Amino acid sequence: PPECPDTWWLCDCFMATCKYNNTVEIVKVECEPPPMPTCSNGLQPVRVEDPDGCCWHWECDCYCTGWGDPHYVTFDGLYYSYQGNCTYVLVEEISPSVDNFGVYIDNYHCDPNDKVSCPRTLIVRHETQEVLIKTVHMMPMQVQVQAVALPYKKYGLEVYQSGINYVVDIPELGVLVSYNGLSFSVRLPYHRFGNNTKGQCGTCTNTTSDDCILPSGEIVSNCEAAADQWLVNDPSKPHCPDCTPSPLCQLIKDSLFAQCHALVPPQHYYDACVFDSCFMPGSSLECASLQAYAALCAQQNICLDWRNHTHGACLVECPSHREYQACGPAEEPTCKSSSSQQNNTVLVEGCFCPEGTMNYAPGFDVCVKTCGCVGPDNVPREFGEHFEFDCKNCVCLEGGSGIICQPKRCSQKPVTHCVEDGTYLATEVNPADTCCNITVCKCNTSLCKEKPSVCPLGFEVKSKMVPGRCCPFYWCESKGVCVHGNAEYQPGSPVYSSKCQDCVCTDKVDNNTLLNVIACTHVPCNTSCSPGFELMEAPGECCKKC
Amino acid sequence: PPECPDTWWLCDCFMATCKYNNTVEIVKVECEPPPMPTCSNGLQPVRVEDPDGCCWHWECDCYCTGWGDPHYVTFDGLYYSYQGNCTYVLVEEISPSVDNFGVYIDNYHCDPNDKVSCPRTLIVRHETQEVLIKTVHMMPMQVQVQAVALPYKKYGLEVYQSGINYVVDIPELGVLVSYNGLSFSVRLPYHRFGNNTKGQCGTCTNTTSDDCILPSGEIVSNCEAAADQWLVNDPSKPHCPDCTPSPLCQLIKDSLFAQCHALVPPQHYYDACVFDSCFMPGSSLECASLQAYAALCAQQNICLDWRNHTHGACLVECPSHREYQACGPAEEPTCKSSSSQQNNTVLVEGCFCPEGTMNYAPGFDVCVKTCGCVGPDNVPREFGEHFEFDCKNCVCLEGGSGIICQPKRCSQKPVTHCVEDGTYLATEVNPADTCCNITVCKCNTSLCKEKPSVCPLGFEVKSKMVPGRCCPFYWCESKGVCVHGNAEYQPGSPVYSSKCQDCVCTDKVDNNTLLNVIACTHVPCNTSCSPGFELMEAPGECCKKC
Ligand SMILES: *[C@@H]1O[C@H](CO[C@@H]2O[C@@H](C)[C@@H](O)[C@@H](O)[C@@H]2O)[C@@H](O[C@@H]2O[C@H](CO)[C@@H](O[C@@H]3O[C@H](CO[C@H]4O[C@H](CO)[C@@H](O)[C@H](O)[C@@H]4O[C@@H]4O[C@H](CO)[C@@H](O[C@@H]5O[C@H](CO)[C@H](O)[C@H](O)[C@H]5O)[C@H](O)[C@H]4NC(C)=O)[C@@H](O)[C@H](O[C@H]4O[C@H](CO)[C@@H](O)[C@H](O)[C@@H]4O[C@@H]4O[C@H](CO)[C@@H](O[C@@H]5O[C@H](CO)[C@H](O)[C@H](O)[C@H]5O)[C@H](O)[C@H]4NC(C)=O)[C@@H]3O)[C@H](O)[C@H]2NC(C)=O)[C@H](O)[C@H]1NC(C)=O
Ligand SMILES: *[C@@H]1O[C@H](CO[C@@H]2O[C@@H](C)[C@@H](O)[C@@H](O)[C@@H]2O)[C@@H](O[C@@H]2O[C@H](CO)[C@@H](O[C@@H]3O[C@H](CO[C@H]4O[C@H](CO)[C@@H](O)[C@H](O)[C@@H]4O[C@@H]4O[C@H](CO)[C@@H](O[C@@H]5O[C@H](CO)[C@H](O)[C@H](O)[C@H]5O)[C@H](O)[C@H]4NC(C)=O)[C@@H](O)[C@H](O[C@H]4O[C@H](CO)[C@@H](O)[C@H](O)[C@@H]4O[C@@H]4O[C@H](CO)[C@@H](O[C@@H]5O[C@H](CO)[C@H](O)[C@H](O)[C@H]5O)[C@H](O)[C@H]4NC(C)=O)[C@@H]3O)[C@H](O)[C@H]2NC(C)=O)[C@H](O)[C@H]1NC(C)=O
Ligand SMILES: *[C@@H]1O[C@H](CO[C@@H]2O[C@@H](C)[C@@H](O)[C@@H](O)[C@@H]2O)[C@@H](O[C@@H]2O[C@H](CO)[C@@H](O[C@@H]3O[C@H](CO[C@H]4O[C@H](CO)[C@@H](O)[C@H](O)[C@@H]4O[C@@H]4O[C@H](CO)[C@@H](O[C@@H]5O[C@H](CO)[C@H](O)[C@H](O)[C@H]5O)[C@H](O)[C@H]4NC(C)=O)[C@@H](O)[C@H](O[C@H]4O[C@H](CO)[C@@H](O)[C@H](O)[C@@H]4O[C@@H]4O[C@H](CO)[C@@H](O[C@@H]5O[C@H](CO)[C@H](O)[C@H](O)[C@H]5O)[C@H](O)[C@H]4NC(C)=O)[C@@H]3O)[C@H](O)[C@H]2NC(C)=O)[C@H](O)[C@H]1NC(C)=O
Ligand SMILES: *[C@@H]1O[C@H](CO)[C@@H](O[C@@H]2O[C@H](CO)[C@@H](O[C@@H]3O[C@H](CO[C@H]4O[C@H](CO)[C@@H](O)[C@H](O)[C@@H]4O[C@@H]4O[C@H](CO)[C@@H](O[C@@H]5O[C@H](CO)[C@H](O)[C@H](O)[C@H]5O)[C@H](O)[C@H]4NC(C)=O)[C@@H](O)[C@H](O[C@H]4O[C@H](CO)[C@@H](O)[C@H](O)[C@@H]4O[C@@H]4O[C@H](CO)[C@@H](O[C@@H]5O[C@H](CO)[C@H](O)[C@H](O)[C@H]5O)[C@H](O)[C@H]4NC(C)=O)[C@@H]3O)[C@H](O)[C@H]2NC(C)=O)[C@H](O)[C@H]1NC(C)=O
Ligand SMILES: *[C@@H]1O[C@H](CO[C@@H]2O[C@@H](C)[C@@H](O)[C@@H](O)[C@@H]2O)[C@@H](O[C@@H]2O[C@H](CO)[C@@H](O[C@@H]3O[C@H](CO)[C@@H](O)[C@H](O)[C@@H]3O)[C@H](O)[C@H]2NC(C)=O)[C@H](O)[C@H]1NC(C)=O
Ligand SMILES: *[C@@H]1O[C@H](CO[C@@H]2O[C@@H](C)[C@@H](O)[C@@H](O)[C@@H]2O)[C@@H](O[C@@H]2O[C@H](CO)[C@@H](O[C@@H]3O[C@H](CO)[C@@H](O)[C@H](O)[C@@H]3O)[C@H](O)[C@H]2NC(C)=O)[C@H](O)[C@H]1NC(C)=O
Ligand SMILES: *[C@@H]1O[C@H](CO)[C@@H](O)[C@H](O)[C@H]1NC(C)=O
Ligand SMILES: *[C@@H]1O[C@H](CO)[C@@H](O)[C@H](O)[C@H]1NC(C)=O
Ligand SMILES: [Ca+2]
Ligand SMILES: [Ca+2]
Repeated sequence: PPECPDTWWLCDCFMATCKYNNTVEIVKVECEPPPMPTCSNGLQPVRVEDPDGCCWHWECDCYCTGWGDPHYVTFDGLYYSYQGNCTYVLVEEISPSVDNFGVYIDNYHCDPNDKVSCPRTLIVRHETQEVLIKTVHMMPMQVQVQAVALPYKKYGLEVYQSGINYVVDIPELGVLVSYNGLSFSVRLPYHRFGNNTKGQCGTCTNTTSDDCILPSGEIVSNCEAAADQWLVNDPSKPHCPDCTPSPLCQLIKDSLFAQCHALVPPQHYYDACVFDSCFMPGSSLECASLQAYAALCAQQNICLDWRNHTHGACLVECPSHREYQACGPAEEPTCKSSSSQQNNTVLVEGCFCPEGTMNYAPGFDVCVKTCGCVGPDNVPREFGEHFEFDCKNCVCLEGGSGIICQPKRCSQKPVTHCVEDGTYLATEVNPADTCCNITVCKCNTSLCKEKPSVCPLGFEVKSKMVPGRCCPFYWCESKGVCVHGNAEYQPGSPVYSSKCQDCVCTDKVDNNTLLNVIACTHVPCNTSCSPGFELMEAPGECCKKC
Repeated sequence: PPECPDTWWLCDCFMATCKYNNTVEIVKVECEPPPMPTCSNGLQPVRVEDPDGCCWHWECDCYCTGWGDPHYVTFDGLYYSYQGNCTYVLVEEISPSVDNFGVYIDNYHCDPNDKVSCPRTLIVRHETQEVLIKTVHMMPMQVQVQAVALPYKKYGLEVYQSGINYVVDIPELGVLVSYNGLSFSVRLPYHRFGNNTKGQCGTCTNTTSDDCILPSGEIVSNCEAAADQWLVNDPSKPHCPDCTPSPLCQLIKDSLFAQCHALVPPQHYYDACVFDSCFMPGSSLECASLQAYAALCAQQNICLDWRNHTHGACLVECPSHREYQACGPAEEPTCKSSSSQQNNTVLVEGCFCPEGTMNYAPGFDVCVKTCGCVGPDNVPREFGEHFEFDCKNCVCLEGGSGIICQPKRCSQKPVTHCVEDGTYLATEVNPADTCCNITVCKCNTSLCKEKPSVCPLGFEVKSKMVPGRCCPFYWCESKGVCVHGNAEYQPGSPVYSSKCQDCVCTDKVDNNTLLNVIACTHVPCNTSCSPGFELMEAPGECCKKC
């Protein structure tokens, strides 16, 4: 046919006006618009491709930032300071395109006035799920509808970490939210969200004039007052109502940030630093705006180290196994699956594993040189290594599931007999293996079956005492004295057996004699008298010289 | 330009002729060849697209199968039976396109005849890696260069399970190797491997005639004789040199397999079944060909349940928490990675978790209903559940890394020994606590001065003895039979304090006679002696009868 049998945008923008099916006037279409001048934000615009492959126009992203306690900068580079306590809406939608979508910021319900214990909580609602990021004295935690871990992904919503920031993103909508504990940033694409947002972050129109509107939809010159009207009522608390310039603030104007003076306007941050320093001196509150300026510069592909120059008073506090770096990868290379990924170009600050080692896997913190397995207890393991974890036999081997554990089945030789009286069979904690639980011939002294063996007065000590046996043996109660003197043999027993017996054995010490000194010196001898005749051996006679 | 400003193949499978730059002579080309009637395999050819998107030809995949001990069928539907005991090569490349690519079957080296646990062993060598798949009585094991786990993936080589088969594949080349313990299968694409393969599986030439070739490279008629010369050399074992047709084989021609009689040639398997039955009756060796026939039918998207009609003698044996299904998904759904639907749409046989439950994750075996966490000890866990795994406080919460564990931080008995002499601090692990040695007082009888109170006499027992303290309390060695007596108050000491006395001591107790049984008896008296008298009670005058 003279007109083409679809005269068409046939391919690769090869457009056409067909004279006939065979002979047509084909056309080719291409173009290139110059880089847009600016976006009332100083940030360089990006390239957005047409639906048609023919061309790409320049459009710049929507960026809202909030730092310090009161400091806000909207999507179009308008800056203002607002103070409040009740939770406030950050960004919402004018015409609902996504169900229950919104970003909110509770600034003081957690900590009113001074936010020293907890500065803010960030609420992100997307359809079914809501995420509340809150901070405490040492490290923030997040609650999803219940607490969760950091590397979270569910229903197109992802939460993770990057440098010193907690990032909540929706890839389908391209929404990025970064929380720091001292500031927050919201990043939105232009085409998806163009002139359809409202809240304290203003309207992403590329115009600074319409950057604040009331919920009704009016325009007010006093942009600070419009922020106070963006209050979200909730069940709890329904009764919502001379300066010497510190040199630190001078760091913005120094030559260190001279590279940042291009591609990023420094007027707002310097004024915020000066105001914070004059609010009260010597509180280390003026090195919070510097962090935001450095973060924005890094986002602008300009990485700088500045904290060195701050003479301390605010640094990073992360554990020993990590070292602080001003320029580092946004996504650290975990050993588990670094694989291949688009290396982005913006190096962010933070603290990472040392140069020699590297992180193990997402959700872990142990840095290792050559990674094998990591169990629930953070201890590095090598491939083909045998270690008794818990009460089991476990092995780290290459493949899936890592650790493989099997039961212990420890056994001991069962002995029931207990020979000594003290020995009594008792199963008890196996000392070597708390799990083996081996039984043992326990020892009770009370169960001593044999009894003390009484001995004669003569013996001294059975020596059985403290034998060290399960049953304590007993020493002999008797002792060495001339016991076997006479009759019932005891220590003196010098009964007068002789007609003139002396034998006064007084336990006189002698070999065997001590035990038995028969010191008998009878004197049965008879001595004459002047008239007592026949006195030789007469009854009861003793020597008598008379 | 009148000459086309590159008359050329226009993009999008179009073409052009050019006598004008815009007014050109446009063309477009395409086709639909009839499906190749057959491919000498009985298998339907697959659609292979050209480089450019213009046309799709019908080339049939290369499939090599071998079941039982001696049976083999080449890539082109040629069948032969070969018996051998040393390792043989299945497929290798005539022109080396991939470094160190090969498949080897080790037959009989591990089990010579009457396989005790390993019928054979597969060796798949690809570049730097080699994989050895071996079997034992109940589960196969794989060694990768040392042992590895089941879900293995490294350097473009992947090893996993599917139904009852172990699958080794290289996604870059499309090579598939399936092992079962009773058979094996090799699947190769045509374009990558055409007229470049050699070995026992033959030439994937699409002609049965050229399938068998000597290692030198000749053509011979008998495939079996050539197969014997495909032997590879290793340091190990370097010295390599009445039939009643059972109804089980008759199941092949039954109406159950009627769908398989088309689209799949059933002659070879039936002949193999008959020959195996004739080899020895009643040994359950004739239900291995049925398995391969059913597997090939299932590969053709035709699932059949047949083991129910075998009247036993060969079924599956997998643990109780899994039930056998003749038609199920090749890749079972696991909660960790539900991701997208499995469009495999071929229902391989095997055994899976029951319909109520679902498998937890790859590399795991526990079937669960609502998945939470699974630690090294295979126990299901719920979200927000607190347990005492190892000696730690651990929690299962949804997110990254699953289980979060922290130290027990066990408290201790604050005691200083104890005041009992003998006590020494033990700081021991109270059975009530676990992993918690706490200070405890350890009375030591060896470490006591029990101050034995030496009693002079008559004290039958001090009675300190054993009262419940570890100190060895003291009994008193003394006893009172004759505490009194001139002889140092010795017991049984009857001596005349006065020569005229008896003081009889029988050592008796009585009432205080235990202290003084001797008491005394007065012998003295004087009576009438010779006239003239004057005896005057002559001193020493004890009772006389003068
Ligand atoms: C950081 O920080 C720091 C501090 O400061 C602070 O901060 C800042 C930021 C600001 O703010 C301020 O203001 C504050 O205060 C700073 O500092 C600086 O540094 C630098 C560097 O370093 C320097 O310069 C240099 O240095 C060197 C050494 O270093 C050292 O020292 C220093 C001082 O001086 C310091 O600072 C540092 O830190 C260091 O320290 C050290 O450390 C070590 C360790 O590591 C140690 O060691 C130790 O000890 C012992 C000994 O050694 C043992 O044995 C061992 O070893 C260990 O243990 C040491 O001791 C320490 N030291 C000290 C003293 O401290 C030096 O040496 C030099 O000297 C030089 O000069 C001369 C003349 O010319 C010559 O003769 C010589 O030879 C030399 O040379 C040189 O070299 C160097 C090095 O390289 C250089 O430096 C550098 O370089 C580079 C290259 O590339 C670049 O250029 C840069 O820029 C630079 O700087 C130089 O330059 C050269 N020179 C020539 C021309 O030659 C010197 O001294 C400075 O001085 C400083 N200052 C201060 C103030 O201090 C920083 O800067 C920061 N950073 C950042 C990042 O920012
Ligand atoms: C040997 O070894 C051992 C150790 O070892 C262990 O154990 C064993 C069994 C096994 O198991 C193994 O294995 C292991 O390892 C030992 O044990 C120990 O001991 C200790 C010492 O002894 C103790 O502590 C303490 O003790 C005391 C005494 O003792 C006793 O007991 C025990 C237990 O507990 C035993 O064991 C022993 O043997 C003894 O026994 C007894 O004894 C008693 C005394 O003699 C007797 O009694 C008698 O009789 C009658 C009654 O019956 C009468 O009446 C009187 O009483 C007496 O005469 C008994 O009979 C027996 N039994 C048997 C069975 O034998 C104790 O006493 C103590 O306790 C107490 O105190 C406390 C304080 O605090 C309290 O609380 C409590 O309650 C009590 O009190 C009273 O007491 C009494 C007496 O005893 C009673 O009665 C009786 O008891 C018994 C016990 O057994 C039984 O029950 C009977 O039935 C009943 O009747 C009451 O009841 C009570 N109550 C009240 C009223 O209060 C403490 O106990 C420990 O404990 C132990 N442990 C164990 C576990 O056992 C052993 O000893 C050895 N042995 C030998 C011989 O050596
Ligand atoms: C209580 O307390 C007590 C005290 O008290 C006392 O005593 C008593 C009995 C009573 O009498 C009371 O009265 C008095 O007071 C105590 O005990 C003690 O202990 C301590 C500690 O242990 C000791 O120390 C030691 O020493 C030594 C010397 O000496 C010794 O020896 C001798 C002979 O020679 C003898 O005689 C003595 O006795 C002694 O012995 C001893 O003993 C103990 C007790 O028993 C013992 O302990 C214990 O034991 C048990 C059983 O029974 C078990 O065995 C346990 O385990 C243990 O612990 C000891 O052992 C023993 N020893 C001996 C020798 O015998 C020295 O020598 C020593 O040193 C050593 O040892 C140590 C540990 O112990 C160590 O550490 C060191 O190093 C050393 O080493 C040694 O070396 C030696 C030489 O060579 C040896 O020997 C020999 O060896 C061989 C091989 O080579 C073989 O075995 C043979 O058999 C052997 O003999 C050894 O063995 C080694 N050892 C080791 C392990 O190493 C120490 O220093 C003391 O002495 C004691 N004392 C007594 C007398 O006894 C307790 O203990 C307490 N507790 C409770 C019971 O409660
Ligand atoms: C792998 O193994 C498979 C199983 O063996 C095999 O599948 C089929 O195998 C059959 C048996 O081998 C095979 O049958 C053919 O038989 C021919 C001899 O008899 C035929 O020719 C005489 C006249 O010479 C004729 O009287 C008689 O009736 C037969 O007619 C033939 O019928 C064929 C089947 O319909 C037909 O092939 C079909 O062509 C279709 C075209 O749209 C379509 O592609 C179908 O898919 C295809 O099957 C064939 O064209 C026709 N011939 C004529 C002239 O009537 C053999 O000659 C023939 O071998 C040739 O074909 C196979 C592929 O089929 C080639 O591999 C092989 O190299 C031969 O190449 C052929 O060469 C002849 C001579 O030059 C060509 O004849 C010309 O045809 C022109 C029109 O197309 C024109 O008339 C010219 O004047 C003729 O000279 C012929 O076209 C060439 N074919 C091709 C495609 O190369 C074959 O053995 C059957 O064809 C096989 N079908 C397929 C594709 O599966 C499979 O082929 C094997 N594959 C490979 C890679 O080897
Ligand atoms: C990203 O991609 C690579 C670097 O790889 C990146 O960082 C790794 C640590 C991993 O995280 C990766 O997942 C991640 O993508 C770089 O692109 C270019 O790579 C080649 C090496 O393949 C560099 O060498 C160049 O090319 C050849 C050598 O292959 C030679 O001509 C020269 O050696 C030449 O230098 C190349 O330099 C590098 N690109 C640059 C900087 O020119 C790069 O870091 C980055 N590229 C992107 C994202 O475009
Ligand atoms: C034997 O002794 C017991 C007391 O127990 C003993 O006391 C010393 C002799 C010790 O050396 C040990 O041998 C032993 O511990 C007498 O039992 C009782 O004694 C008391 C005190 O004398 C009597 O009380 C008296 O009773 C009299 C009247 O009988 C009164 O006149 C006194 O004023 C006083 O109340 C008590 O009655 C008595 N009871 C008994 C059991 O008789 C025991 O009498 C005595 N027997 C002998 C052999 O004399
Ligand atoms: C294509 O165009 C030529 C020139 O007009 C004409 O002669 C021919 O018939 C056309 N063919 C078709 C299919 O329109
Ligand atoms: C170029 O295109 C025009 C319009 O179709 C045609 O008239 C002319 O002949 C073409 N050839 C030349 C001169 O490039
Ligand atoms: Ca605006
Ligand atoms: Ca062939």
